[PDB]
Amino acid sequence: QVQSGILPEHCRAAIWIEANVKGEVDALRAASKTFADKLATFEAKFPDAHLGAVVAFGNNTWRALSGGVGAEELKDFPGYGKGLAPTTQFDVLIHILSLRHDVNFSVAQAAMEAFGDCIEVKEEIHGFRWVEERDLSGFVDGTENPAGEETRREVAVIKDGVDAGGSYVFVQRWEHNLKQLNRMSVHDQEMMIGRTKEANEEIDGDERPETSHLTRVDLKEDGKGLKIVRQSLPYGTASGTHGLYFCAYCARLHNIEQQLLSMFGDTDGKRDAMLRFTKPVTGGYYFAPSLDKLMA
Amino acid sequence: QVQSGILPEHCRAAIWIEANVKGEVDALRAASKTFADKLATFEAKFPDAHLGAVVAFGNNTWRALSGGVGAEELKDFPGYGKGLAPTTQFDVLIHILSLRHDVNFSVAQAAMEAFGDCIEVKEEIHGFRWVEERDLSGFVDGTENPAGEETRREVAVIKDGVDAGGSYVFVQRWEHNLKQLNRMSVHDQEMMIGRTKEANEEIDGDERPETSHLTRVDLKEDGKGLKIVRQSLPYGTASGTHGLYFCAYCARLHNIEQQLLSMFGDTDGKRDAMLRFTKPVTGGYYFAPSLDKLMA
Ligand code: HEM
Ligand code: HEM
Repeated sequence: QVQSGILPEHCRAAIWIEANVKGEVDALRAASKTFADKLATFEAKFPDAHLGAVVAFGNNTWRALSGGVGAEELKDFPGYGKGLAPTTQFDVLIHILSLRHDVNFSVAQAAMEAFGDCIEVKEEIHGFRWVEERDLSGFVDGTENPAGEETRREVAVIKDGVDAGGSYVFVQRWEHNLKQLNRMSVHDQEMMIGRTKEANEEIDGDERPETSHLTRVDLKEDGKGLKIVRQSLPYGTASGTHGLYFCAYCARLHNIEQQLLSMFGDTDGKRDAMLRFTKPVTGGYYFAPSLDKLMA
Repeated sequence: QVQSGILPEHCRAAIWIEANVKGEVDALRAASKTFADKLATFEAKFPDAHLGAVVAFGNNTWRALSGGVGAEELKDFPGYGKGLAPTTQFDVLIHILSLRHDVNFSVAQAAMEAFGDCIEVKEEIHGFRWVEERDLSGFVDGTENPAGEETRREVAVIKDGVDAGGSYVFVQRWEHNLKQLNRMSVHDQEMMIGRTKEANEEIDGDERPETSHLTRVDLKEDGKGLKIVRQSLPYGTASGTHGLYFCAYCARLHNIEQQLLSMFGDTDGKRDAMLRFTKPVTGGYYFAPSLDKLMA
């Protein structure tokens, strides 16, 4: 039911392909089935790679494909924080993840043979897990991510309805200014995130500024926290552009919206303290149908 | 003696940084020691990663540093064929390789901290071994590469003299047109390379055109083969620029030159059949000193 790329944990490398439709939207129908078929035999060929992939679609493109059944919450990625979080909403998102760069590249090439004549690629980002699974800033990223199979399922996978087995996807590429980050003392960095750096222990939410990243994103509704499955990975070049490619899956887009509203100032006027050294430069929302509904 | 990045076999990832000198050349001296020191501590923290690196210098840059003793064959890359092989000779080449992307990136960031104020990066290329050690063309790459330690020393590391422990380096980034390649039938591609594609069997030098790649580069002097130690890896993006980052070390730049003369029409009038689908777009010669003469 669920596409294979949502639930796996601890991937070491990933490819994200963002693209707009080229020509008639209807060509995505056969391209998606061809890629899913190739994807399947790839996964049985390389079991030790823990390969997964998900194909997701933007609002206008999915409405034409659905159509326009389900995916109520899906909409074009708006702004947040008055341009602080820009919008670069595209039509198709392909996320490939596994333990191996070489397998990911064969799958991304298979995707490009399937979708080549009906998409125009806008960015292809190669993520990699860094040493000790730390963000390039030096902080461990992903500790409080849900785990494992059953919990991640209830957070990310739609349980019933037309969109059962589906999921909502948010992708946002950040560009780190590590020079600006290494201005701050390690203590100042820890107040910015909410956890100590080398030790990755959560700082109490009263000895920690309200602008801290954890205070921004640790949100509760009806006494229950709004959870997401994060598949983010560092990306880029040492001498050039680098940062975090943020990727989140959730059964409801609402959880992701609430955290963006908090982080970028549209909830209580306060902004995430990480904006002192890094900035998002892309942003889009996508609905990932079930592997079944992908008509493959 | 020898720098750690020349001899190791079976690396899974590599980073190449080509750059020009930014400011005065003398700043390279303390930078090279600072990086090579950090290099050794990285090798100690990751002893199982087969980590190595080499810092090499262009003609003018090395002549100043040398200066100008040794590196008799060192010179600016010409290059070849009235633009058939372009030349982009820079001053500094940093090559990092190991079994791990995450380790290589940390080493690359350490190099940018040591060299960041005396170099201007022109390109940073991230190489990865592809499935079955094949080139993105689908042909296995590396088969007749010298192996292992003893033979690779004989080929790549200078034995006697003031340059003992050093090596000559050629880097050349190619861009594959895989649409134009998958034009051709398998038999056509095999006649282009000189080896069978699936089984990687060498086709006999009698059943293959003189323009075949193997015929171009399998050369002999005094009845003895002109060997090189290649460290080339695929690079790039599925939907955009991709191909082979070519990289070779040799005790004599003369072995690399003759193969270049042959491939690009200066020896037979004939040129390498691989130009039917791939093209070089960068090119530089560098001299990698011994680790000790690197003042480090
Ligand atoms: C440059 C961009 C970002 C960086 C460097 C970053 C870094 C971090 C770090 C270091 C942690 C603590 C380790 C962990 O538990 O995962 C964390 C946690 C978290 N992040 Fe991010 N983050 C970024 C963007 C975002 C965005 C845009 C969102 C949401 C839209 C988000 C959602 C979360 C959540 C929900 C947690 C877990 C909070 C908890 O329940 O403890 N992050 N992030
Ligand atoms: C896009 C460019 C290139 C591609 C795709 C490519 C690919 C290959 C392949 C598939 C082989 C046969 C497998 C092997 O034994 O390694 C090979 C062999 C070889 N290549 Fe390349 N190559 C390229 C450029 C070059 C260049 C520029 C040089 C020299 C400057 C070179 C030197 C060699 C040598 C010396 C061999 C060993 C041949 C033998 O002794 O049997 N290659 N290459």
